[PDB]
Amino acid sequence: FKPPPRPDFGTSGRTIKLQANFFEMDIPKIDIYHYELDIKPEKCPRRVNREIVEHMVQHFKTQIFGDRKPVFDGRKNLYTAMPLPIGRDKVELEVTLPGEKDRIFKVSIKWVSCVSLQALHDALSGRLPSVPFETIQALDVVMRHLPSMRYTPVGRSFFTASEGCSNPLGGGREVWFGFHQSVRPSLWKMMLNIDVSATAFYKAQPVIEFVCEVLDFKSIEEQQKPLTDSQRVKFTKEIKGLKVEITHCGKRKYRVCNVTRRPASHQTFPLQQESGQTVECTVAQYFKDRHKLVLRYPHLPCLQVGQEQKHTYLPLEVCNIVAGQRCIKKLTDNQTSTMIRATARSAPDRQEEISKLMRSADFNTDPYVREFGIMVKDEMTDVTGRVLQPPSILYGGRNKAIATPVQGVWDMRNKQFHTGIEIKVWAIACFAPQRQCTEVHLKSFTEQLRKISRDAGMPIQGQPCFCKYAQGADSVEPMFRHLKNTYAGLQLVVVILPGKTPVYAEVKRVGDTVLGMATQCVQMKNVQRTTPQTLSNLCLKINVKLGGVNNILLPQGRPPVFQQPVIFLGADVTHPPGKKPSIAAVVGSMDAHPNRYCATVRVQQHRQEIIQDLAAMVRELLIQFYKSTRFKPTRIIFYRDGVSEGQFQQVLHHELLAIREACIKLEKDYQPGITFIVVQKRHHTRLFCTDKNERVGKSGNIPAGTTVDTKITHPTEFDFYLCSHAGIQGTSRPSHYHVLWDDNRFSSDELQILTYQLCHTYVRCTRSVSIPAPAYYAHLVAFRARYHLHQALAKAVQVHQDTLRTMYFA
RNA sequence: UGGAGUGUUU
Ligand SMILES: [Mg+2]
Repeated sequence: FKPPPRPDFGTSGRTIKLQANFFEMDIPKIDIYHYELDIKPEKCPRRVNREIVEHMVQHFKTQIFGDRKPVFDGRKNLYTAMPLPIGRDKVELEVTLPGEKDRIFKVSIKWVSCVSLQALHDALSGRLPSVPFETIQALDVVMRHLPSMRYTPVGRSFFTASEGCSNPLGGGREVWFGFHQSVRPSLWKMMLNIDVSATAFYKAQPVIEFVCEVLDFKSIEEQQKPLTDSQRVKFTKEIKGLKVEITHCGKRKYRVCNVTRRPASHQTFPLQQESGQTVECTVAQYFKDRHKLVLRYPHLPCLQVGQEQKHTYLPLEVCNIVAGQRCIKKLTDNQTSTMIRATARSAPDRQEEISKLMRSADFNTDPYVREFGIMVKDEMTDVTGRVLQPPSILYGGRNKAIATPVQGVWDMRNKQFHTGIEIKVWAIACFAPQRQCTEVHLKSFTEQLRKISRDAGMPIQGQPCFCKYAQGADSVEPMFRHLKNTYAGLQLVVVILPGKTPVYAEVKRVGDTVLGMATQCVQMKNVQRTTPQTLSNLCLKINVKLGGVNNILLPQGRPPVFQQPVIFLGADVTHPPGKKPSIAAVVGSMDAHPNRYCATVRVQQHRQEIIQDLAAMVRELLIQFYKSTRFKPTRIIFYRDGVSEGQFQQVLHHELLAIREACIKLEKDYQPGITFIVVQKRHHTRLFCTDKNERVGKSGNIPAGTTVDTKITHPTEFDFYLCSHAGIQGTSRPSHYHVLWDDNRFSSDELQILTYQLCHTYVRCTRSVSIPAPAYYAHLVAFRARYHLHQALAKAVQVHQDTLRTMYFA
């Protein structure tokens, strides 16, 4: 029910000086005051609500508030550093906004609470059990009140349109540069977390031009013909749900709920005439008579806004995309690459950008922050980290080599798989054009693939038993039926694909869920031109797909948790961007290495973070563990990815109980110790080497193994940061781990070391990964269920029995 | 789809 306290502080690893983007806050012990604001209408946007409260405090300067500068959260929560003359008596007041008839707003104020700040600092010293959230969020409201007025808020972030501060991405989208801000508690002090942030937005422009950027028109006049049944639906997918503003009447905002089939010249709506009889009138005709405006593009469709039942249709030429709309739809591959290139900063560069943000923010001169008597240190918090020692990786073959990770990396030169697979029969299914992928390309691809295979301990015996061409979606299952039907011991089928093709999704649906054949796809370009490293990495994926063991942790280097049988679980849920369902995935370890993992997946409610069917999922994973090892886990280690702090209790409640439920349903008195660990990549905590000498790579990031659990972590609970991976490009994201439950009384060191070692068991690469393999595999499983496409959906994701005990998701 | 890591009133 309640997260355990920090047991101790880790001492493993060599110290290292670090700086964090957490800026110390000096907070007075005063007693701040809380008021509620019932604003009528109660639906108004936060943005208007802030204007209301703005003029409301200006208008009633002498009556109510005098000279005090209160802070407003945008909804109905006002704070003051001094008591107001309200005196707990509800006071109904009036507010008038300079409108277009002007607007009138009814506002009422009342004292509701007496937030104590001294009650926070003691909680920061472990004095109290928990930390009061209402006081933390009260400070947050103070620190972001001014940013929320002068910038565009987006979650905890702030953006604007200064000097462009954006790069184009195509398709009507651009990436804006802003900054994140949050108030967070730590031991003995409150911290202000500041970071740069960049998110994708829809360019503000006329919809006509949006229709050009979407689709692909160098100029609208090139399409003087009603949009095809294809251009129309693509455009519908992009603009649906976006805000638009009128540019002809008297601006005015609307939400697009659909795009009409007909053009404006023929799209009609019922118009009631003076006499009371209703008649059908075209949008073009109505814009002629009413607004005296001949549509320039009457052959184009209309934007239906408002309720889908009502018939509010707007021509494209009178609408603009409203500025400041965060793009929440999936970005095209080319769009994300542009965003990645545009937003990647080295560690030293990002550190400076944060320092610049602090200078321009100048919190120590913000009137509202000064009003509440708060101070924000200008220097980054100093932290001592620890570089945990990596584990040794044991290989096999004849040289059974022991690799030693260096800066989060190692290779397989002069090393072979731990238990490699001997492969005799295997087919090639080249779905790419023979012209680009000629028989010479296949022969040399094969030739060099077998050379790399035998060098790694996975010898590919002889030539492929089969090698033919094909194309089309419907050509897979018939050919796959044949392949299994006519080849004894068919182990692996290599598939060649051009670029982004729908053959991949169905090649997996058939090989994973229907016939159950291990498949390995590979792009055409990686056939015409082959590299040893690419061939080597390719071999990692296919050895495990056939039950191999690429390597294992050096057994004697493991933490004592491996004394008794133990199962490691990873859990993740991937959500769509209304009818699409969420996909829950839970994987479990099936040996003591731990290397092999069995997967469970479920389709559940749209955007439900809670794993609904977790108990059933855990149950079958425990059975498979018993069937694979003939042991019953004495401990269950549960790595749960992607849960914000605001959902710890909800997930802890349902999912911790579900795990317990699966144990006792198997066996009344089976009570293994559970450890529940939330793993989070989606945060803005950033660590930088204080000494240049400790920087790693061209990015200058902290080294793999860097661990922090002292000054920026929870004042009482069991949490820590572990940057287990090597920063390649940009600035490393240190993974955060929060222990919500622990029956096994883990020490700080053993859990940190265990977590670190688990990041070295990821079989797809000879590198330490940013999260433990179980959590990573869980993400891959759910991703694979997406390519697999309520009763029918569950079976589209249900996996074939033969491929129910292998690592098909690799 | 070799891989990791980097940003997310009509
Ligand atoms: Mg997730």
